[PDB]
Amino acid sequence: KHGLKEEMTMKYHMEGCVNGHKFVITGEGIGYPFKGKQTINLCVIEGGPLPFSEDILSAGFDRIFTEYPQDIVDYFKNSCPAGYTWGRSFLFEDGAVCICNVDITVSVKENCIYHKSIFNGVNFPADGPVMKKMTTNWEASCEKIMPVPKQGILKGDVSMYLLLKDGGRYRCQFDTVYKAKSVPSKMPEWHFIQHKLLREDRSDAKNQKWQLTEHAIAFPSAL
Amino acid sequence: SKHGLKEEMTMKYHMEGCVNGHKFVITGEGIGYPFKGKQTINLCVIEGGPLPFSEDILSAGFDRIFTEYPQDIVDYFKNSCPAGYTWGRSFLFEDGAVCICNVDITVSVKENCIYHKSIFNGVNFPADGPVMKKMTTNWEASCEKIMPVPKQGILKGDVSMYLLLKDGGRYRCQFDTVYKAKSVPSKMPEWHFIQHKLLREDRSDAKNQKWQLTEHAIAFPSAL
Amino acid sequence: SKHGLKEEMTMKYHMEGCVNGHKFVITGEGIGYPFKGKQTINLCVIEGGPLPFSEDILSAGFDRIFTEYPQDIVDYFKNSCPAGYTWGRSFLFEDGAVCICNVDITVSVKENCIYHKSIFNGVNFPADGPVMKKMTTNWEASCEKIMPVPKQGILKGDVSMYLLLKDGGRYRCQFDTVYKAKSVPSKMPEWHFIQHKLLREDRSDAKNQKWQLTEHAIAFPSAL
Amino acid sequence: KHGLKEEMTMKYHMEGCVNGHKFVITGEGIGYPFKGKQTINLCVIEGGPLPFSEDILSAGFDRIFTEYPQDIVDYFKNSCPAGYTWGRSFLFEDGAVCICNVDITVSVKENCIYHKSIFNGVNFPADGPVMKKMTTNWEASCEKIMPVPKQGILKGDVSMYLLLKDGGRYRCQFDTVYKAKSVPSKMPEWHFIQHKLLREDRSDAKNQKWQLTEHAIAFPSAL
Repeated sequence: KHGLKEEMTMKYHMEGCVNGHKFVITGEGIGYPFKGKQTINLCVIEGGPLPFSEDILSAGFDRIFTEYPQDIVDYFKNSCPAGYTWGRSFLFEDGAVCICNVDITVSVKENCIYHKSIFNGVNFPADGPVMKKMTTNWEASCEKIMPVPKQGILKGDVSMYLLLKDGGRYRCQFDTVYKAKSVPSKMPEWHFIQHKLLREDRSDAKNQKWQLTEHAIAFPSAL
Repeated sequence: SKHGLKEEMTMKYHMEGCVNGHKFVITGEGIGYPFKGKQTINLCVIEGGPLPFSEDILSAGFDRIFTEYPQDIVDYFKNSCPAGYTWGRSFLFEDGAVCICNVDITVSVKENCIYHKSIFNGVNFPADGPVMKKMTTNWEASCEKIMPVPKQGILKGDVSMYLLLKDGGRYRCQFDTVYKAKSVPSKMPEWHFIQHKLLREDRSDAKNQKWQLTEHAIAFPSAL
Repeated sequence: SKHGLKEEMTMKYHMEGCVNGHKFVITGEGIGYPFKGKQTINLCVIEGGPLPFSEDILSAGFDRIFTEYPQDIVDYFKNSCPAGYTWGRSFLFEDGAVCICNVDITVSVKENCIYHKSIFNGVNFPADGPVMKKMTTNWEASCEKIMPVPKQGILKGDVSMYLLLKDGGRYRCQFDTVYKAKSVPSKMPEWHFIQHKLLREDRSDAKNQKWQLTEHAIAFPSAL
Repeated sequence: KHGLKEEMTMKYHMEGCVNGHKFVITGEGIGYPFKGKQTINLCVIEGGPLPFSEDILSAGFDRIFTEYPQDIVDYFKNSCPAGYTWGRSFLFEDGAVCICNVDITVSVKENCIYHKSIFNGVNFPADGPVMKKMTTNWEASCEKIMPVPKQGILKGDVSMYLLLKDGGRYRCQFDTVYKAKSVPSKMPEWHFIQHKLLREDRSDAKNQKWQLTEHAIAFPSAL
C-alpha cells in the first residue's frame, strides 16, 4: 500500500556544513515501515574525520518508519510513494543552532526509499561536548505531532536530550514542519510519537562510518 | 498509609498573584485520590475579581502527589510526604509573555488534608492576545518528561504545553519545573514520563468568580 | 518643576521577593538627579538575610525617570509624573533561570520623593551556577532599545544584558520590559536608545546585609 | 593597510535554501571600508522570483565595512587580506530560524573583496510577513561585539527588527561568531556597532534584482 512492502531498502545523501566544516555523507539501510523500525549505515565521503560528534546528524537522515495504529491517520505513509519533505530547527542549550531540510521519495521499482538531506549548523563552542565529541546517544523521546488544518501540514515538537559521557544531558529543541508533496485527503488529529534511537561507531583507518537504529511508535493522547 | 497519605484525601489552596500588574488572591478546596492520580478542585477569586485575564494560565499553578505511579518507578512526591515538597516553574508563552510560579505543599495528617500555598506572577501578555482577551478553552493533554538531578536530590520537569483557543487554534507555552523535597530523599527515580489531562469549567456568576479543575495524571517509563 | 520633579530629588524602595524559593524583603533610600540621569541608592536586607544568592540579579529591579533625555525626544517617564508609572520585566538567563519583576513608581510632591514598590520572583537558578554561588561582579554597560506601542499608549524595552563574573567571563540575560504610564499620554516618543551603566558596592557587615548602586543613564537617537 | 584602499570593489555569491526553496544570487559593490559605508547590487540567477522577502538575506552578503575609531582594535581589517569567516543564527519572533555562513577574502591585485555565502532557513509560516513579502526594511540597530579571550574570536549579539508594511515590527535575534583566518596579535575590548541598512528593489521583467546600502560605525561603551 502506497508503494511500500513490509521490508524495504533505503538510501541517504547528506550535504552539510557544521561550524564552517563542509562534509558529505551517504548511507544505505534496511527498514520495516509497518513495524516502525529501521537501521542504516553511514560513511563520510568528504571532510572525514568530522571535527564534531556523529550524534547531531542522527535526526538528519523519516516518519514513514513509525508504527501507526489503525485509528490514527498515517500522514507520512499516505504521502507515498511521491513522498514528502521536512525542515527542522535544532536549538541546543549552549546556544548552537542547526537547521536540516530533507526530501524523501519512494522508488517502487527498487522498493527503495531515497533521502536527500541538506544540513547546516553554527556557533557550537569549540570546547563544547559536540566539537569535543563527548556525546553517547540521544535519550528516548516523546514527540508531539499536530495538524495544521488549513495548510495541509504537520508540526513536530520535541525536547531532545543528548547523553554526555560524564553522565549529564545536553538539551536540544527540535521543531519540525512535515509537508507532503500531494494534497492529503485525510488529516490526523494530534498524537504522540515515541522514539528510541541508537548509534555505534564503526570507523576504521580509511573511512569514518557508523550505524544508526531507530524504533518509533505513534500513540494517542491516552489517557 | 505510610506517608501521611490515604486513598482518598482532601486539599486546600491559597494563591497570591499579580499578572500584567493586576493583583489577585484565590483560594479553593478539593478532593483527591493520590494513588489513582485523580484530583478535583473548586476555586474562588476572593480579591481582585473579575480577573482581567484567562483563568487557564493559573491551572497548572495550583501537585505531582496526584500521579498514578506504577510500582516499578520511585514516586519521589509521595515519598516526600508528609513534610512534602516545593516547586518553582517557568512558563514561556509563544507571544513572549512570561510567568513564574512557586509552590509549597505540605500534608496535615490530622486533617488528612494537603496544603498548597502558591505565588504566581506574570508579565508582558499582549493586551490584544488570547490570554488578556480570554480566548482560551483548555490546556491540551500533555506528556511531561521528569528527570533526576542525582547530586542535587531534586527533579526537573520539562514539557511543551498547548492551550486551546476558541477559534480552534493552539497557543504554546514552555513549562520548566524544579521539584524539591524538603527532606533529603534516599531513593531517586530514573527519568520517566508523566502524562497529564486537565480540564476546567467556569462556575462563575454575579457574586463571585468561580471554577473547577479536573486533573488526571499517570507516570510511565519509556514505551520501548 | 512641572511634573512633581526637581533637579535634585530623593527616593525610597520596598522589594518583596522570592528567588529559588527563598523569601526576602529589602528597602532603601536614595538621592537622584532625574534631569542628569544620575541616581545613587543604599539598600538593606530586612527579612531573609543573608541572601543565598547574588545581589546583582536585583539591581535592575529596584526607574527611567532617571534618564537624561535630549530635548528632541519625548521623555515619556518624566511626562508620566507625578502620578508616575509602572513596569513589568522578564529576565531570561543563559543557564535557563527566569525572573519576573513588577514595579510601581509614584512621586510625593510634598516630600519631593519618588516611591518604588517592587515585586521580584525568580526560579530554577542552578545551585552550582554563578548566581547561587555569588560569582558575579557587575552588570556590564548596556544599550537598551525603547520602542513605542502607539495604540496601547505604552513603551517596550529590549536589551541583552551581561553580568560579569569574577573569573573574567560574561553571563547573559535577556531583559524584556513593558513601561506603562498610569495616565493616558498625549505625546509618544519615536523609538530610541538608552545606554545604562550600573555599578554596585557591597557595604555589608555582621549585623545587616547592605549595598550601594550607582546608575547613570542617557537616551540617544540612532547615531546615523 | 592590510590590503585595502579607501575605495574598494566587492563581490558576492550566495547559495541558499529557504523553506525548501533553492536559489542562487550574485552581486557586485563599491565600498568605503574606512568610512564604514558600502553599496551592493544583487541579482538572482536561480530560483527567481523568490517566494520570500528580500530582507531576510541582507545580513547574509562584512564588518570590514565599519568605521572604527583609532582607540578600538579593528579585528576585521586586522584579519585582512587573508580575511575572515562568520556563522550566524537568526531567530525570528514567529518561530522561523535561518543560519548563515560566510567566507570573506581580499584580492590585493583586484583590490576587491570576495564573499561566498551559504544561507539556509526553515519553518517560515506560509502566510507570514516573510513568505508573503510584507517587509520594508531592517530598522537601525546597535550590535554588541565582545571578545572571546582564549579562542581568539568575536561574538555578535543584536536584537533586530524588520519593519512591516502595516507599520509594525518583526523581531529577529542575530547571534554571530567572527573568526579571523590568522591568529590575531591584538584583541578588542567589547564595544558597540551601530548599523543602518537599506533596500530598494530594482526588479524587472527578466531578473530579480535589488540594491542594499549599509553604514556602520563602532562606538564604545560610552558613557
